[PDB]
Amino acid sequence: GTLLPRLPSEPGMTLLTIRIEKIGLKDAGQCIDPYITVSVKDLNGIDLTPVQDTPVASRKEDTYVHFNVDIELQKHVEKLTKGAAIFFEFKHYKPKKRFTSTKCFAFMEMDEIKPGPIVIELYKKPTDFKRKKLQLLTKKPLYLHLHQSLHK
Repeated sequence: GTLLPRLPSEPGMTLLTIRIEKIGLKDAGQCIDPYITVSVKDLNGIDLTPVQDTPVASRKEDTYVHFNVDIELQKHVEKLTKGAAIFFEFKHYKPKKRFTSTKCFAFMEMDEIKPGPIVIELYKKPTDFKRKKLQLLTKKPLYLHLHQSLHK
């Protein structure tokens, strides 16, 4: 885990916290030491904030990996450029090849930042930070489950 503390609050500014609940994957339970990397890129796909990594998942299940962890957005909402997008990359350890690979990614755009649950689809690695070319990981209803919290 490389998760950061909530940023210092500001008058009239909003902070966003994103509880990552779970992610569906037809081979969910088979992934070893799985976690997620959360970043925020501009339209050009460049980091607008420091990248964070969630600790390895609490519970796996045949078709679901449970996290139930909170992510603090490292920049106030009304300070993110219009083209920003928040990326979630599912990473796991490949037993034989002995390394960590990014299996898929899900992303949400500025205009999708609102309180309440939100389910995002999953796209095939390699992650496209400009999100211009996408291959759906599975038409199956196995998604990424998040809940968003907007402060002040």
